[PDB]
Amino acid sequence: GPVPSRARVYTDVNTHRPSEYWDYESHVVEWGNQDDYQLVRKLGRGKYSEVFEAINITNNEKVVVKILKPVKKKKIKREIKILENLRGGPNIITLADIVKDPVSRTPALVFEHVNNTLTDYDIRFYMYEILKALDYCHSMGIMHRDVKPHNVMIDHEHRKLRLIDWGLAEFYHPGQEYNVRVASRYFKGPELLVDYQMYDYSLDMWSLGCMLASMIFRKEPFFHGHDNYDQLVRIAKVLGTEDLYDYIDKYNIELDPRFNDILGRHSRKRWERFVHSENQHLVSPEALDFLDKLLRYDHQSRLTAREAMEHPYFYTV
Amino acid sequence: SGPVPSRARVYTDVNTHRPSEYWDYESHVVEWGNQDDYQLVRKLGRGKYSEVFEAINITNNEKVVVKILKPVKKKKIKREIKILENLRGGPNIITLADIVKDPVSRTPALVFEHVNNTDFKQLYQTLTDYDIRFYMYEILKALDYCHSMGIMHRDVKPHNVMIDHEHRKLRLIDWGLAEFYHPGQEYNVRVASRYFKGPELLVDYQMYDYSLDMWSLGCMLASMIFRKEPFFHGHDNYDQLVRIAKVLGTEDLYDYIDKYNIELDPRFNDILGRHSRKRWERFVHSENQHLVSPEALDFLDKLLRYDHQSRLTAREAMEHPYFYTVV
Ligand SMILES: CCc1ccccc1-c1ccc(CNCCc2nc3cc(Cl)c(Cl)cc3[nH]2)cc1Cl
Repeated sequence: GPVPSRARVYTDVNTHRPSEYWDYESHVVEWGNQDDYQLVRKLGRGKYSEVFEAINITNNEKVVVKILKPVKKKKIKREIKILENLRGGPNIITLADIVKDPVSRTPALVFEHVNNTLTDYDIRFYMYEILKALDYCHSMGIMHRDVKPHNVMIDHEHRKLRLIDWGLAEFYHPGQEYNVRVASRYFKGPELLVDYQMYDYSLDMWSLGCMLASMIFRKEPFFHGHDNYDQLVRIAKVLGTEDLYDYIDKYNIELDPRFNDILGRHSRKRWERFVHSENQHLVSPEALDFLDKLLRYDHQSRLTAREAMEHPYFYTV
Repeated sequence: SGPVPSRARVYTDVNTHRPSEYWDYESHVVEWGNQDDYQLVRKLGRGKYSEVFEAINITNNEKVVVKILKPVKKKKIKREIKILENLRGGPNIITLADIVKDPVSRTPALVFEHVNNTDFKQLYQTLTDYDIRFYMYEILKALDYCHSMGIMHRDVKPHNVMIDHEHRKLRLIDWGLAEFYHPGQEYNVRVASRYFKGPELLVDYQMYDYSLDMWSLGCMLASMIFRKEPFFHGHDNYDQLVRIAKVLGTEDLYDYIDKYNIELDPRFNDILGRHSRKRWERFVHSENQHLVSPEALDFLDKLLRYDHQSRLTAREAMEHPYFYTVV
């Protein structure tokens, strides 16, 4: 079978905490009355959720209400426990309340309102704001597992950032085998794509690297896969096939036969080739060195959030 | 021309503004699962038309509580289930987990979350002023929630409050007497347990509301802070009003009946007498002085009022100085 792996940072943070912290299945959720919130308008719709702008009638404050389609109760307990553990943390969305409408009885989460609205400095600034949230949640023993631009809200007028949608987040336990059907296709780490289950917080750093590459190069998404197998091929077209085989061999990973006719052979490309007239004002040696240190096949060889915060790319923030 | 009408000062029209599916429990369709998934372990207690068992959910090896109902009134079972379903998941409300029937007996059974009830007597000896403020606040969270949901419990008493002291967890149980509040509705006064019956029930004033629960909570608070169980020890429902009048006085009882044009039952004529209004300080003794304070007495005085409209609502009670020391 596959070779075991563990996180280089915050490895045992949950092991040293009582089970009440991480045993979300045993968490008792107490649903308040949704009558204290008046729904104003529909903001958007997700896979098993509808998001509304609302007003808290007790204090006249605008909030956001996420009405969840309860397809999996254990998953709702997980998201609430994680939101409660992280409540008030730097750049983490604030869970304000947990309520149910008296008639429908549909689970609803109430969040702080974010008025969601670039230069080389703006990218360094906001990348540092995301790192504050990631180093915090990793220190809290939590992997987000769905880092992407849609899950990052920015109020640019107030230079405020929030990391949202904790629905795929999980608690990190060393040696635990996790479900690889996480994150969104363009941001899926190589470990998920090859079915390597013993992954960690480093999955989030790969996704952050995909975001940085798209911003500095103005190429959205950076790795444009059309399916999960193809997604690995798009990565291999940049990182090369030699280092992919070194990765699978290091961890004794069995490659799925679906990769046989599509993977091919690819050279490792240099980051400088993605620089063009339209993006050169956002690119620098420091930006490329930092990106190269995030986008690595081997999950263990990527910068941790703490390490990334010490990179020369952030000397100006 | 009869009694003066009355309505709740809070959550008055919460059911009026909801579709009938919410409160029309007679029309609620109950689906009963297979009780075979639960193995009964031991009998916990027995009530009037119910037997309570500790049981084990065989699908997950978790302890649960099974309440087997003697189906003497089907409408009442529908009422209890609809209320439990409406309140499910609310703060400190017992959680209805399942509704089942044994394949052979076909007897209605409700499955609840398990509460590890610490023995009260052991707790009673060691209870502190802080613990009483803490647990009283926990009951108020449950009452403000159920009143906001348009429901009166109508059977608030210590036997219906389960506390796991080790985990500082409290649950309000036995929703069998609970009812939906509709303004102007005349309710049956034969509810609540004798010692906890509000004056409205005792004088046969039918148009009562959520404030009935606040009187019963006041009876519990008085028994805890003064270590006098029960506080108002009536021997029958008429004598129960006399016990209250021996504390609250007869002057304010006549003001209450006059405000609502209530006709006092002739059975009170030879037993009520005349009684002065007592100071709450008179119930303080060496055995209970560590649980009493000016704030505790001011709060008690504001719950134990004849006039149901004059009592603090649950939300008002939560703002009282007595709770300044609780989170
Ligand atoms: C500090 C607590 C307090 C403050 C103010 C007023 C009263 C009390 C109080 C005093 C005692 C109790 C304990 N009630 C337990 C009743 C009970 N235990 C049960 C155990 C079982 Cl198994 C069953 Cl079936 C029913 C049960 N009902 C609850 C309470 Cl809430």
